[PDB]
Amino acid sequence: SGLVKLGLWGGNEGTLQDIDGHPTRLTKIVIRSAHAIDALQFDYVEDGKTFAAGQWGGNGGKSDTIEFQPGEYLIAIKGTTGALGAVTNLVRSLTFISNMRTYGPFGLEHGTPFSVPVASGRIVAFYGRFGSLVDAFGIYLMPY
Amino acid sequence: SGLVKLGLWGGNEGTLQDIDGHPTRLTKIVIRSAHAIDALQFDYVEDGKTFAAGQWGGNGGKSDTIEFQPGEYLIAIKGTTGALGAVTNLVRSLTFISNMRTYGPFGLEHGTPFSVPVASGRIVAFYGRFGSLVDAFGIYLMPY
Amino acid sequence: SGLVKLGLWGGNEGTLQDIDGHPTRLTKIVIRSAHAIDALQFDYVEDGKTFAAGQWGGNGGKSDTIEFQPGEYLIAIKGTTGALGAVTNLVRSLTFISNMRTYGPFGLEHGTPFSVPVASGRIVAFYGRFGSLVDAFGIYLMPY
Amino acid sequence: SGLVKLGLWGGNEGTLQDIDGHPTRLTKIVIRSAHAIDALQFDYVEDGKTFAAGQWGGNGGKSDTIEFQPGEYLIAIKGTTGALGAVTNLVRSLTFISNMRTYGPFGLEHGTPFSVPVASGRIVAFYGRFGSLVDAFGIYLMPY
Repeated sequence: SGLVKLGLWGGNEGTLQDIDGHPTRLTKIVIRSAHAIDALQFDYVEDGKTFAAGQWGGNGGKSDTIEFQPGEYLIAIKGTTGALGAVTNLVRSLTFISNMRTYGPFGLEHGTPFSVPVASGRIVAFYGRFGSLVDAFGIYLMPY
Repeated sequence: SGLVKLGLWGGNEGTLQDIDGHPTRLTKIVIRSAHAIDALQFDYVEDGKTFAAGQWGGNGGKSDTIEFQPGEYLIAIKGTTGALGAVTNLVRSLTFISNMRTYGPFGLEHGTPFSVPVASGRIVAFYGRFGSLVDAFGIYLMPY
Repeated sequence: SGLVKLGLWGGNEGTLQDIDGHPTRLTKIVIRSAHAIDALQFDYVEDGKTFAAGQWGGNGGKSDTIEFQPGEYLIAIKGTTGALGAVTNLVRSLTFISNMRTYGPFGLEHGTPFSVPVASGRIVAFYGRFGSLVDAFGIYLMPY
Repeated sequence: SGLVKLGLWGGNEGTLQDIDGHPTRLTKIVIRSAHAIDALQFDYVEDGKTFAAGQWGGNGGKSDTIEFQPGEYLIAIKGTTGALGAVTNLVRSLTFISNMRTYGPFGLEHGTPFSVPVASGRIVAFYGRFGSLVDAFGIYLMPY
C-alpha cells in the first residue's frame, strides 16, 4: 500500500506467505541457508513499533543475522534461482548489499541470477513462498 | 519527493526552513506559543536514525512538549493564520490531534482557520517560514 | 493505496461515496451548486482509460464543468462548510485553483473556511458524503 | 522522487540520460538493436500531456516500435548485460512483457541475465547510460 511489490523469483511449490502490516523501515533479517535458502525472518517498524515477520521456511541450514545500523539501508539485493534435488525451482542464494557493506552470499550461487539495484527508494519488507525451504522470493519498496 | 507536501498556510516573511530526505516517523514536537506561535522543533526518524529539526523561530512565549508513544500518530492538524502587530499574516494558533488525544490549542485562535484531517496517511514532518515567530506552516505526509 | 487521503470536511449526514480504482490523473469535474454544493462528479485516468465516478448528490442547482488542459493540474482547493437552513454542517462552497486559472467559487462562501495548498503532489480524485446535497468532502493526492 | 527508481543494470561508460518530473503512463517504446541494444526512445504522459524521451544511443541496428493500447501495461522486463567490442559491460538484450503480449527479445541474450517481475506497480519510464550503444539501463515504477 504505497509500496512497489516485485516478484516472484523462484518456483510454484510451498505456501504463500506475506505481510499484513504497513512497513516503513527494515531493521533486521535472519536468514537460514545451506545449499539453498532454508528460511527468512525479518523485523520492520510501523508507527514507532517493531513487528516480527516470519519465520517463513524450515529450520535446516545455518543461521545468519543482518542487523542494520542507524543510517544503514539496502541499496541492492542479488540472488539465484533453480532446482535443488527433487524441487524443480527454488531460491538457491541471496546477497544483501547496504550502503555500508555486503552480507552474503548465502546459499550456493547455482542457477539463474537475478539482481535488484535501487537508485531511488528503500527496501522495507519481503514476501515469498515457503515450505521446508524458500521456494520463491519478493520485495517491497517505498519511494524516496 | 515520495512525500506529499502541503502548504504554505500563512505569509511570506521569514526564512524558509525545510528538511531534506524522506522522514518516515514523527517522534516529538516542541512548540512555543503565547499570542501566536513563536517556534517549532521536531524530531523525526529516517533510516533508523533520529534527527532534530529546528528550533525554527524565536524564544518568546511558553514551551510545550508533545511526545508520541509507539502506536500513536497524528490524525489531524488545525490552526489559524492572521495579523499580529506589524506582521500581516503569520501563524496565530496550532492544534495537534492524534489517534489517542488532542494537544492544544496553542496560541490564540484569531484569524482565518485551516484544518487538515487525514483519512489515510501519516504526518511525518513539517516545514514553514520563520523569523521571531512562525510566519508560515506546512506538512509532509506519506501514504499508509 | 499509494495515495494520501484527506478528509472529511463537513458534517456527518448523507451517505459516504468513494472510489476504489487506481487514479493517476484527474481529467474533469462536474459540480452542481446554488446556495451550497448540490453534487459532484469526476473522471480520472487509469492505464490510459478514462473512468467516470459519481454523480454523487442531488440534481438541484446549476451545473459547471472543469476540464483540465494538457499540462494543467490543481495546485490548491479552498472551500467553506457550515449550516444551510436545517442542515447543521454541509459543504457551502468550493474553489479549484490550477496552475493556469481559478474555477469558482461555487456556492456561497458562508461558514468555516478550509484550504489545501499543494506544494509537492497531485490531486487525482475525490470522495465525500452525499444526500440531496454535498454533506462532506475529501481529496486524494499522489506524491510528485 | 515519488517513483521507485531501479538501476543501473550494465556498465559505467557512456553518458547518463534521464527524465525530469513524474511520468504516470508509458505509451510507446522504440528500440534499436542488433548484437546489443543500440538505442532507446519512449513516449510518456505527465499531467495529461505526452512527451518524448530520447532517442538516446546510436543509429545502428534495426528499429522496432512497441505501441501500448489503452489498458495495456508492462508486467515484467528481462534482459542481459555483458561485454561487446570496446565496451566492458553494456546492455546486450531486453524483453518487454505486457499484460497482452511479449515484445522481444531484442539484441542477443548473451551474458548475465536480469529480470523484473512486477507484482504490484506500474512501469512508467526508463533512464540509463548511452554512447553509440546502451551502456546501462534503469526503470521508474509507480505504486499501483
